[PDB]
Amino acid sequence: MKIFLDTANIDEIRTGVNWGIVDGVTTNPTLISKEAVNGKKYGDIIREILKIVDGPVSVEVVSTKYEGMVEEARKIHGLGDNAVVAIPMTEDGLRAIKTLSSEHINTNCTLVFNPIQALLAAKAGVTYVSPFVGRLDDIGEDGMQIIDMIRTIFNNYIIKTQILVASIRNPIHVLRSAVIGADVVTVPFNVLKSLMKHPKTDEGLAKFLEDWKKVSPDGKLIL
Amino acid sequence: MKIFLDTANIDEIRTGVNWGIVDGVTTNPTLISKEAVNGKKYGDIIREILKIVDGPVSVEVVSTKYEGMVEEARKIHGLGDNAVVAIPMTEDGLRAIKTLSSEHINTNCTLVFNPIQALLAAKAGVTYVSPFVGRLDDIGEDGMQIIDMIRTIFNNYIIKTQILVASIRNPIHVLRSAVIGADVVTVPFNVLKSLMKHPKTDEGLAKFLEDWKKVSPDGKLIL
Amino acid sequence: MKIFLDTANIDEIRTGVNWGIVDGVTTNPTLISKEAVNGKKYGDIIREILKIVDGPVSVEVVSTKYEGMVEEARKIHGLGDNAVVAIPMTEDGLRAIKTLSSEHINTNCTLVFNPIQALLAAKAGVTYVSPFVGRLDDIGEDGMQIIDMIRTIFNNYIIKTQILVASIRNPIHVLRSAVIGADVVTVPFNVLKSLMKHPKTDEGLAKFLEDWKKVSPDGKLIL
Amino acid sequence: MKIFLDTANIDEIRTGVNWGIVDGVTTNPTLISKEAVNGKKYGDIIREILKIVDGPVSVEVVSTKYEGMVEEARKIHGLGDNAVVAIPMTEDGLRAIKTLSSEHINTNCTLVFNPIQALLAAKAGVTYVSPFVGRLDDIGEDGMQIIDMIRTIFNNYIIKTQILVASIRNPIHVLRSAVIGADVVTVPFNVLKSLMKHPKTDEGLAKFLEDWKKVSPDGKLIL
Amino acid sequence: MKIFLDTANIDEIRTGVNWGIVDGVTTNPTLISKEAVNGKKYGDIIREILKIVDGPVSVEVVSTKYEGMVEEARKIHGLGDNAVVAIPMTEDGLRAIKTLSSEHINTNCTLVFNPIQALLAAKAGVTYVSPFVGRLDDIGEDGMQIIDMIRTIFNNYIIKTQILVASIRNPIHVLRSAVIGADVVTVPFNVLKSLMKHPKTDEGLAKFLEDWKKVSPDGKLIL
Amino acid sequence: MKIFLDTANIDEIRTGVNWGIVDGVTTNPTLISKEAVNGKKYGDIIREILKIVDGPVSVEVVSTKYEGMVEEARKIHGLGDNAVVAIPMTEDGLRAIKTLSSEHINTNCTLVFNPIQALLAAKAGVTYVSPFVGRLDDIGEDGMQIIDMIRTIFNNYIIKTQILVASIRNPIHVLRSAVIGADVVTVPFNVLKSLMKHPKTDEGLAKFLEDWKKVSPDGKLIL
Amino acid sequence: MKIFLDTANIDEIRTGVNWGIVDGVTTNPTLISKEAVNGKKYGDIIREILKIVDGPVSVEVVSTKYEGMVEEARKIHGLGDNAVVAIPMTEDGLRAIKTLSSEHINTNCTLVFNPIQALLAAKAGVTYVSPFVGRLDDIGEDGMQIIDMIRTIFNNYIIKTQILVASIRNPIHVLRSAVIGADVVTVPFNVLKSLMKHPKTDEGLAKFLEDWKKVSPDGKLIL
Amino acid sequence: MKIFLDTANIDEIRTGVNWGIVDGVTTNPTLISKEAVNGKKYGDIIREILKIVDGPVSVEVVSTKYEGMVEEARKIHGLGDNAVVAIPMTEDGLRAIKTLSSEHINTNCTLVFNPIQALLAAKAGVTYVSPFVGRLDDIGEDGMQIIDMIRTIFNNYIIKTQILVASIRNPIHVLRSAVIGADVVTVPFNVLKSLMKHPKTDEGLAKFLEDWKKVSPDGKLIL
Amino acid sequence: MKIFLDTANIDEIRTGVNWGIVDGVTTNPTLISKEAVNGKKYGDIIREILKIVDGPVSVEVVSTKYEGMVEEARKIHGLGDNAVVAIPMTEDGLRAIKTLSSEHINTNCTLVFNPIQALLAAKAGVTYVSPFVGRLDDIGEDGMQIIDMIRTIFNNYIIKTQILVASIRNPIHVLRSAVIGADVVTVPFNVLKSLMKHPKTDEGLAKFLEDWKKVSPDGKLIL
Repeated sequence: MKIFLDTANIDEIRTGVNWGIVDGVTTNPTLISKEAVNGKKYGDIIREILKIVDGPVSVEVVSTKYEGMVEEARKIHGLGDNAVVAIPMTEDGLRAIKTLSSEHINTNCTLVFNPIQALLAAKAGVTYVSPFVGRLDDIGEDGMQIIDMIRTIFNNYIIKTQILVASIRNPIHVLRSAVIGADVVTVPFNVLKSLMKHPKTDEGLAKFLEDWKKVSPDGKLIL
Repeated sequence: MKIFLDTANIDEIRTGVNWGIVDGVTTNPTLISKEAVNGKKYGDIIREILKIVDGPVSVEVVSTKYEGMVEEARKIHGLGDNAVVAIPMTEDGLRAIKTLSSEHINTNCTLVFNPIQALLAAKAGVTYVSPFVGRLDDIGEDGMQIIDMIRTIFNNYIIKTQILVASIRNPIHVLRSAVIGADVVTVPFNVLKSLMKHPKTDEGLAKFLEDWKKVSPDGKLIL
Repeated sequence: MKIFLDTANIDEIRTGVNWGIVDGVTTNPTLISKEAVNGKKYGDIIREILKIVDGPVSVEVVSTKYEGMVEEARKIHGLGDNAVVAIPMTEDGLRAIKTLSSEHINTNCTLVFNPIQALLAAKAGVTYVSPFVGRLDDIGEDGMQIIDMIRTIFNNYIIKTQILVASIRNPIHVLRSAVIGADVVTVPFNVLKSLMKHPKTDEGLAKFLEDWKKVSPDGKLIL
Repeated sequence: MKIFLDTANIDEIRTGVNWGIVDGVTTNPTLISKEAVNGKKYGDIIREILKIVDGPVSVEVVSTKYEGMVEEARKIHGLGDNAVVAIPMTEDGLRAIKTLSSEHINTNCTLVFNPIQALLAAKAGVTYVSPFVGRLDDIGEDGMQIIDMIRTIFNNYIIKTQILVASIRNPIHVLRSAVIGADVVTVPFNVLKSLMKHPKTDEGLAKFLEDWKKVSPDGKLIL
Repeated sequence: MKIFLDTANIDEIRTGVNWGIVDGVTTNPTLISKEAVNGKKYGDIIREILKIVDGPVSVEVVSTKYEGMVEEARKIHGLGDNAVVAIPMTEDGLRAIKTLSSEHINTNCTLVFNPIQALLAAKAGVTYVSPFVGRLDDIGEDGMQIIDMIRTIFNNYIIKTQILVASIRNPIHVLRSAVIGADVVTVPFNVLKSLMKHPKTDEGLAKFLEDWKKVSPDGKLIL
Repeated sequence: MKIFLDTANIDEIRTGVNWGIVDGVTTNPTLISKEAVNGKKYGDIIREILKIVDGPVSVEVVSTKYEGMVEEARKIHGLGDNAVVAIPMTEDGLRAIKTLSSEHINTNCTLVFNPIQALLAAKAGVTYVSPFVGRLDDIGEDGMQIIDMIRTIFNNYIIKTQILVASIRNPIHVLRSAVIGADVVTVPFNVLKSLMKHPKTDEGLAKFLEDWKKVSPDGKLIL
Repeated sequence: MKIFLDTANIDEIRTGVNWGIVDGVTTNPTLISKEAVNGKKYGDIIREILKIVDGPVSVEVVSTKYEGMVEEARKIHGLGDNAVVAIPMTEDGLRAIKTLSSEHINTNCTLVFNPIQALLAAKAGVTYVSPFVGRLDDIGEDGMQIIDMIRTIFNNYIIKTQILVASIRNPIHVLRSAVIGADVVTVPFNVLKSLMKHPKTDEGLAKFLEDWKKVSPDGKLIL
Repeated sequence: MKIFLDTANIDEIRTGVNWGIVDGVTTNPTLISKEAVNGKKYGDIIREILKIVDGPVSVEVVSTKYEGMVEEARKIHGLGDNAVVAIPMTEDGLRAIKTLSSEHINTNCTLVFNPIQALLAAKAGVTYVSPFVGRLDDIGEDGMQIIDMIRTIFNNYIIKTQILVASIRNPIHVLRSAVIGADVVTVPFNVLKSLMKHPKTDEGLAKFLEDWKKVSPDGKLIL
Repeated sequence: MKIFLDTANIDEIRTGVNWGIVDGVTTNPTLISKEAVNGKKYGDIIREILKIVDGPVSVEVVSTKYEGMVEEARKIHGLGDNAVVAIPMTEDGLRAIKTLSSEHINTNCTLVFNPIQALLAAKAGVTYVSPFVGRLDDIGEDGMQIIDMIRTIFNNYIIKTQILVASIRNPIHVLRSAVIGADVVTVPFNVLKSLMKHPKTDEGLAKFLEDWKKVSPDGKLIL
């Protein structure tokens, strides 16, 4: 499972990228809008992310119309080989995805909320489909179930579209995604850092440190 | 499923290896601290285990910082081709693992307590991930469930990182590990011994031997 | 699933073999003791079974010590290519199996009562492992569960050791072994006989014969 | 799944075969004896069926002894390439099947009532095994469960013997057989007749016809 | 679970009732038509069954119109307190059932083929609902599933309408009905007889009787 | 399970009410708006339905504000004892429901789309909660699952609020509701009439009719 | 769960009763024939068992005809209040049970091999029904499944007939009966003995005694 | 299931209470510290909450020592009858709870992270136990599983301690709590507000409004 | 579920009892023998425990014979009302329990290793039955499964004997016991100590304290 950062915050991304545990980044108009304030240009935001992120960087078109989506997609594409064009799950989006796929421009179909939408996006030739599990959670349905079904459907049809779990709110979304076998999760920074942590890890380390001192007071390992 | 001995006790290791049932050893700073007494130096203990054990011998770094970890890892690695560098599940540890994995130094990510930690370790290129099941048990969480999920996650993504079940407390951790399909269990000596024993084996053998004496007074099998 | 006869009774063996439904034989010191009475020598009994039987014939060592097991194993092995050396699940047994396996001597680890013992035997390189299901039944534990677990464990690690279900008491052990997918069942002769039988088979055959008499008074099929 | 007709009634066979949904025929002494009346000879009935039916035609020996079974089997075999010799599940039958199998004579082990009998028949090399589900139903045991277990057993050991579900009484035996994955069902003609039928098919067809008349009073499709 | 005989055949009814295993009878226009031959009047047949059978005797109205149904139902009801008026699952039938239920005339809603039909019948106040399982089987639908769902639905709402499984074709319909907890099964005579039989009962009794003769030559039990 | 008609069409309601199978009616602004065209006043629509429907008639307030809801609810209430006030699942709705409940005015909380909303409505003291399963189906989630969960939640807390399955589109919604144990379903007229129908009922009746004629050519039942 | 001894061996019975773990005895004509040898009369054996045993003692009629069964039943009944009349599952047996039940004579319907037979026996008013699980095992059918089904059926209809599991061959029949919730198991003496035993019980007791000797050299507990 | 607000924010509480969907409030030292700023005193915040909330209001002791806990507990208790004393899951806490329970002071054992802790709190007589599900989620374990286990455990032992699911992060914690049957959830305000919301509710409401406009231009309901 | 301390260590018992989480104590000859050293007498240890512990205190007889067991049991009983006599699962033990039970002496059947032994003990009237789960774990069998089955068996027959899970090795035995619904667990002190603890409790408490200091530097709660 690939792990992306779901943010437009350059500091978070750079931190996560430095940790070596971020395989890519997904942004979205809202996320970018958070960072493009007080002088910051979304243009520079996107470019910087493209630059410092080795892996796929998803940037969403803003046009709701086919032609505008495809044009914006091409612009996004031209920004860097790692750019992935996020296209919303709409009639025009599916058209755009099919066209972009034919142009070998990587696509991420976003705002997916059920498995059939996911299937449609896959059938359009989308590289990634991004179901928003947290937003399903928000409305009283367990979002992860949609990921499970999409996984099954995609397995059924040997679909190559990657399932990119988005709207991840907590590490259990992440755990469940992994157990289900989703291809990618994209996670907010606060979730990302929580992923490495466990109080028994901290406790274990402290005890290891403590006992090592009995062997070597300076706490070094000389071999 | 491979079976390692989780000890720094040379006699236990020597005994288990002489049984031919020990596929490797895992040490940790605490286990080493138990043996590094009465003048025994940890450097000798480690080198001696490395000598006795054909298979992987996991030796944990003591540094908590990336640079110290890779420096220690390289020194550990220099002790013998069978050395595996145990690195804790920490941000620095993941960075160290990634670095070491590229240097083709075998690693074992230790102090793993949930499946996502294990996944992150695997994604850093770790050779083994060591979830500490007994320590989860200690806190009222069935540790084996984490192994099951890791197995599933690792199977989902054809992850080649080996699941090395650690903090093994009893033969059912071992049984469950095997049924789950964990790659390795590492077990304290008291556990290792227990694994081959069963009262019905003892009873059965005694009966066989008694019955044999009815047909061969000396208890011999002449063929 | 192979069906062995678990007996040293030559008549049973010759009969079973002649029925064509017996793929091998397991003996053990008790079974042999039953036959080696009134002047009958165990050595002749063993040799005769090796003769009558084309399939594997398991003969158990009696030594409890590694050196004696291996010496007796080689003598057993030397009696015929179909000889399989049964080695009890003990520390020395595992060592013996490892050695014998390296000498390409087929082995059968017997007196196995749980799946981890079976795993240890497989790990030592044993050709067959023989869990004793009836004896578990005897102590209020459903022995077949252990076969199920061993099957799973073996499947998990692509273990080629054959599961040879022993201490078979009834046709349901056999049925369940088959459904589980045990490699072999070794059954006493009375169980073997019962396997072919069913009241509806008898009834149906009688009815067929009766109906046929309406069309062929002398009960022949002339074509 | 193949569908055989379980009858010796020539008219039923001709009818079934003309429908094109009959893949073969199974007879048995009772079925044949029912047709071989008022002068009609069983030799003629058998030959006629073999002539009519392109696919396998199962004809059961009547001898209960190995020699007679094998002799009759060879006569049956010589009647046509599609003749399959039905042999009852008995000790002699298993012997006969083993011999016939080595002679590349297709066999069908009949009067099988549990999965272990089926396994024995497979082990004898039988081409088909015929568990009688309706006769189990008759005695208050869900006959199809036996098919399920046989399928599982056969799957376990990659057994090539075809499961030929016999004593089929109703289309649910047929449905369940298909869902289980039995290789063949053999069905009485009245069951065969029902399999193509469904009231909603009838209703849908009539509706289609009625609606079509709105655009083509003469009910034709001119293209 | 009650057991009714599903026949208009006085001899079968007389025989079953003499066995003391028949708790009632269901007739239907067809079953009655089978018996209303050679001058036998349906009125006699019905009255005779009513006379022989202590328990409920279900007699179906022939009218398809509400008024005719209630008129016939009242006449049926007048034939004896044990008469149950069978009314088909139709709009008029439901109206008739509701009316009759208020007049405290027992009713049996027949030709029920799905659980919602059964529910509607129950809601009309019907005493029994008779799903025709064999007729579902006939069309490639496991009829017993409908019984299971009706049982569940009826349990959900504490419905006192009795589930009367009809179109019973075999002893497994009966077995499954009992396991599901259907209130009543109505069975053709051939089925009723079969229900008490089992080859192991026959075999067991024969053996008992043979063994008894060893201790009591005359086969008597003198106490 | 109660069955309501989900319509404002007086003809449908009168037809269903005449069938005797309609326990109540739910209307909604849309449904009423369909009928209140070409002169028809919604006022008369509602009154007529109240009049001809013996059971609960749900009429939805139109105000989105608490006070208006409560006022409209009281008006609706005053229209007849069988009037039930439908209140949408909103903040004001819950307030209105709690107030109306305190006033012993029956309430139906509508536009419920998950189980927690249902729980909230129940906690407000609502008489019925109406999850709209078809509308969930419309958006690619199986609406019946929400009914299942609500049933479980309500069972958990011995909640007396009736689950009123609405947005019913087909008889399987109805079947599943019944199997789940929903208290009520409200169904469109086309669904309602389909509930009584089954082709095997029609076929069975025709056959019964046909065979009865063999007993009585005039097709009468004279008793 | 009651535990009966399935034997006519007085010594076994007296021993079992003295252990206090035997709640009754079932005999059958075979078991009695085993004891009624060398001058021992069945009548004395039966009377003696009735004496030794406080619980129910089942004695089987030998007549196969209703009148003889009932006559023998009354004689059996007349021997003591704890006498239970075993009646085979046959047509005449059911009639006999019905009659005897009406005469408040406790009955045990034996030679039951499927759940519908058991149901029929219960319906006739039988006190116990005795399904023979080992004999089903004998014919390749898991006999315990029949007990499970009977338990369910009996539970469904609140049947008070006690399920008396007979033909018990091993402690797993007993375990499974207990887990299923059979009312009674009747077990041969050798099974009875085995039920109390477990190697870990012996081991634990030996260890306790050994440890206690450290604190009380003469192994007494003096308080 | 009761729904509490997990906050010390008076405005949120007032808002939630005004919505009439808040059954109680839980505070904790952190939540109050958030509000007790800019001159605001924790004493006033607490008192204000108690006055505004009819339901239980949980206020946590700060002492870590038994005596400090019971003294603070009694002070908290004295503040109002609806005050519930929150006591952390510690040895001192259990002691305090037992004392407080005996003094009939309602208690809420907080910082519970596994089911056995919850059981210990229940056994101390705690009124509520508060497992922190989100904080388990935070560390990669599905916190709701703990609730499920506690529910089972409490059900097993008819424990009257209410399960108060805390650390609620999303509506799915809430949904799952209700399905499990937790007695209470305490939710942050943003979760509380989300619970009533669903896009289809909004859509449906808008559509109803729109359609009602067709029949009543002014959008009124006149009756 | 009650929680007993499985020890004869007075200091552990005092400590556990002072925590208020110890409901009783189980001793056994090994445990007692461990304490009864360096002059300390077992009579004194036993008496001291009985004095210290308010709840049941289990003390095991050492006699292996009925008379000795009963004699010792009565001495144990006379030591205090809370004394429970532990009796091993043996033939004599069952006899002793039956006698002691009739004398209203509370008993604990120990060294139980399967569910049927447990059932026998219950049938003897034992107050508690103590299956030893850790010792089953020791021999590669999941000990808790025995508890699950015993619970089921006991539930089936409404058995009042308390399931006292012994040989508890870890908190998961405890957790599983609680989830299964065992009446009692008896745990070694080190397990007892762990049950109250969780790292997140510690972490949460520290955080609560830290945050509280923001509103109360002295860390007090003045109300």
